[PDB]
Amino acid sequence: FQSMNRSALDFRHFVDHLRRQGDLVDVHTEVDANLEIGAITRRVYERRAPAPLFHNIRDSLPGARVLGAPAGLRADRARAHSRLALHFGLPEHSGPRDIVAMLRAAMRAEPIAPRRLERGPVQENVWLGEQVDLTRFPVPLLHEQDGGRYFGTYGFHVVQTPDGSWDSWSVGRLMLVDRNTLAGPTIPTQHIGIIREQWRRLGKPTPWAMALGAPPAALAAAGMPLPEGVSEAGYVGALVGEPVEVVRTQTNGLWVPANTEIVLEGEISLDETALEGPMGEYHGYSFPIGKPQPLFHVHALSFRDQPILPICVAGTPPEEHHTIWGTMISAQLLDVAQNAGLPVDMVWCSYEAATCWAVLSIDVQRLAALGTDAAAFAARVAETVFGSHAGHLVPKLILVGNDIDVTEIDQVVWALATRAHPLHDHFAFPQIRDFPMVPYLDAEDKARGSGGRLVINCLYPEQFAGQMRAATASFRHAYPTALRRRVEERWSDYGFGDA
Amino acid sequence: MNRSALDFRHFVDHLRRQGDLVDVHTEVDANLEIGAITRRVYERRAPAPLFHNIRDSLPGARVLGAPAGLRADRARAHSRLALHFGLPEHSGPRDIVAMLRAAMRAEPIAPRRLERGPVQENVWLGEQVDLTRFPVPLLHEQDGGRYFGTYGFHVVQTPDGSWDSWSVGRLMLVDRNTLAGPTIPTQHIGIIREQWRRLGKPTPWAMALGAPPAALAAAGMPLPEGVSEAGYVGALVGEPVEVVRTQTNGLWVPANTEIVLEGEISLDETALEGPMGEYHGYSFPIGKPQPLFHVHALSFRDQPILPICVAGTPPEEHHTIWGTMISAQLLDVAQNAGLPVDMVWCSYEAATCWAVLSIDVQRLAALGTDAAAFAARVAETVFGSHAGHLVPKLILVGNDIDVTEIDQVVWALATRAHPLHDHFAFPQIRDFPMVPYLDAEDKARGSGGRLVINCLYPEQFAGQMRAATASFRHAYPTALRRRVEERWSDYGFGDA
Ligand SMILES: Cc1cc2nc3c(=O)[nH]c(=O)nc-3n(C[C@H](O)[C@H](O)[C@H](O)COP(=O)(O)O)c2cc1C
Ligand SMILES: Cc1cc2nc3c(=O)[nH]c(=O)nc-3n(C[C@H](O)[C@H](O)[C@H](O)COP(=O)(O)O)c2cc1C
Ligand SMILES: [Mn+2]
Ligand SMILES: [Mn+2]
Ligand code: NA
Ligand code: NA
Repeated sequence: FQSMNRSALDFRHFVDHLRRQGDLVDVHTEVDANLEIGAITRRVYERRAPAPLFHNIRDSLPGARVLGAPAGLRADRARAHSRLALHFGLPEHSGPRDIVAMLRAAMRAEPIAPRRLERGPVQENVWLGEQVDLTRFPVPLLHEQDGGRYFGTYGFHVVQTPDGSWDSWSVGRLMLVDRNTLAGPTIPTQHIGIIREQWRRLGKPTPWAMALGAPPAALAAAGMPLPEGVSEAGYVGALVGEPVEVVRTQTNGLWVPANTEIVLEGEISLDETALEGPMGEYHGYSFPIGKPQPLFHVHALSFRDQPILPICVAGTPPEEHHTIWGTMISAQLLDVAQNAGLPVDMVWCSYEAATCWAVLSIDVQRLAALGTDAAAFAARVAETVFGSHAGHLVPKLILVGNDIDVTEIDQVVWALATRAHPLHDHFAFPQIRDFPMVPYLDAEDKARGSGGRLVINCLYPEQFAGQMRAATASFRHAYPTALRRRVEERWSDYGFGDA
Repeated sequence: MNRSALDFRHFVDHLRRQGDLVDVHTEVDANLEIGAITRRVYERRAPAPLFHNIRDSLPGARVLGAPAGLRADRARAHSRLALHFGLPEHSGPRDIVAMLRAAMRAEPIAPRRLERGPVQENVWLGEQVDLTRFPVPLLHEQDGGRYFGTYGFHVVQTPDGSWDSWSVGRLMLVDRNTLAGPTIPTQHIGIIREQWRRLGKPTPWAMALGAPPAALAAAGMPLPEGVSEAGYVGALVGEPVEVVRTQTNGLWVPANTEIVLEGEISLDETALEGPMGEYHGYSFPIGKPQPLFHVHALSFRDQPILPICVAGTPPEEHHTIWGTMISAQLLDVAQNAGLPVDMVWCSYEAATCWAVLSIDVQRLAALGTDAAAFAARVAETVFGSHAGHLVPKLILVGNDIDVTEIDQVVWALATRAHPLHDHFAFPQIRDFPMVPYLDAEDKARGSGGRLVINCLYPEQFAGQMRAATASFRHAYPTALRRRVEERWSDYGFGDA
């Protein structure tokens, strides 16, 4: 119980804790960062195997390690989310709802500022100027048709508004360009893109750092679409109940977590670019052609002894673009909806849907008082959700009554198949602007910048009057409470035991 | 194992030998308790329960719950279903579909008529008929009555004797020798019975309960009109089904059936039947008048086993049997019509409310068409068939995904269906009347619930694909995939 709480704030301890859970495999065989690491980890995601810690990567800095699947799922269904739950210090049986509830409580708690320290483990090794050689690290080629090797797939950028009011921590990919330059996207609706654009009106480049192997709770928050201007570091402290220990970078004054595995520092160039990508991505596809992206100059880097580089091998679910990102989006969307007065009691970005839809659980004993109907409700939800920072990331919304558990894909499918009426429940919103990464967009959607948004209504019409056409024929809903308890009571005595 | 396909009692014994059967010796109430246990068995994917000690029931009589439920062990999940066809425990949807389709291509093997058989060990005639002596369950709390037949099939015969039809249909208990159940006019029972209404006499009928599992499966299969189920079963298992004559009306039933009911379907007598939890997962509140089935005689084996199906949320036998049979029949219909379809699957999770069509991407381009035209073509062919009429929604997706895996179907629905281009409603095509989302407008018009969801990217109709799949199988060369599989144990995973 103590090991779990230290796991939230210490990546190295997090890894040791995974091993104690039996959720880590120590790979001592020599492995090739050219595709092999990426292949092993992909198979780990899809088999829901323990996270691999790679101890020996060919042609890499001696002692350097790689952690694959830092928040992959486990095969054991009772502990399937334990690796993700451990990012917040939660026990192994924690599930989606437990994680979301804790993420929301931290939103309403006052931030706990980071504790500034003079020294930290991240400073045990410092490479300055000409010592910087990113190619010495075990930088993987993650997919066969990738456009380059990716240094940052599981770290977050650290930048600061010029006025010093807003400390932004955000996860974004960074491709390896040469020994001291990286390149990665800065979509204008993400917070790095906004602050970076705050520096272009000052004639200066953006001072920048990236933390890799950062405190797991800090990494999760960096992958969370918190509202604009909100500092991620204070939300992490509030989430774990104590400040995140930080130190100053070696060359630009930004504060990064003190026990980070690897810290990069430099600046984001104002107009230099390099062809970046393509890369297998969260939607599950590898698109064929890359795009020019801003260059990240690395003036210095520091790392702990025997540094662990965590990676994410993006693709078909479930990987960290779903377990981390989708989870964080779900909790933010729940807060967005409830704050707007919408009758939503849970939101879940089904991992199986590759973070391309969110299922909203509708409190049916609140629906009647709205005096509305499917078409009006869908439009109201669309404006509210899609207009939020978190809701902008997700193109499809499914609305269903809270009689189903929206975290269970089988129940969501049951509701889609049996409740969505083909003529009445398909609400496209072609005027709402799209998130540009949605894989089914066509040339026309990309020219207008909209066309991909959808609300699928699974609320029967009578539910807007507080009624329901039929009861559910299931164990829970087709038998009286006294009989259900008797069956649950005697289950083992009938002869079933644990099955 | 092939014994199991032709012998319900051996099938039960085979399940126990597999470790897939729980013998319940605790006394249980057929009033709701048996249904509640079995419903939980479906949802937990537990072993099939055999109830030996049924309160208030005929001595020696037993009840088999979840005869075709799924198992928690994912490697053997479909073993109980597969054993209906004599297939091994690791058989999956595709193996089952392939075998059901080979059976369509073999010529039928007529049943072998015997004069004696185990089903005749006990005979009740006329006033001996007391259906209430059997462990007739009340399956759901709000059900309209107790159901004797949830896992048996009607046996009727054309007046010409050209067509012996076996069809699964529910039968509610009305009184000690009368039952009532639906005979929807598009089903084959309703067509043959309404051929008898043109004759002056009622429809002679029998129901086999605890029949040979292979016969039960076929009876739950929408084979074309005029096709005799019994001959298809023989072709499926490779040998005739042994059948004997009924004791009182000359209809022929399988010889080792657990329980055989005999009588006739009255022309115009009805009784308020239902409601009952149904395949779509819902219990609607009000019943309907349905034809009365008069039971003049019945026969059963010593210590008879009454199989039951507790309809509701998936997966139960309305999905594992019915859905599977529909999928195989739909694959045949589609391929016979020339559609470029290589697999069809009625996802159990969708409660037999949608069918996923796996599109052979290498044949699509030669059609020179597009999503709208293809969807309309698929709609006409599929919904127009006997099997396709049962399913209101079709999903078309390329065969790069495994359409039997709901996680992959969901990935495709979410990442390939464009909200503006891929939602093809067909409000003019007649509906299957049980579809739960129909409104008053559809039930008065007789149509409005049909839909085709297109998950084929537009470039696929030209034989192209916008992007490769980022997965282990599709993002790495074959040699690396082999090396990772070979050295998996060296890495430290050991069966992970
Ligand atoms: C492993 C992982 C990788 C991610 N990579 C990217 C990325 O490359 N580009 C991007 O725009 N968002 C990416 N995200 C999502 C962002 O981290 C997320 O939207 C976050 O809210 C951004 O922070 P911000 O709200 O301060 O902009 C990733 C998330 C995770 C979990
Ligand atoms: C367990 C089970 C129960 C079924 N119950 C019914 C039913 O009550 N009413 C009905 O119309 N069809 C029911 N069916 C569907 C029929 O068995 C199926 O449509 C079959 O093809 C009918 O035979 P037919 O083609 O000769 O009409 C059931 C199927 C199964 C597997
Ligand atoms: Mn932010
Ligand atoms: Mn038939
Ligand atoms: Na963030
Ligand atoms: Na049939």
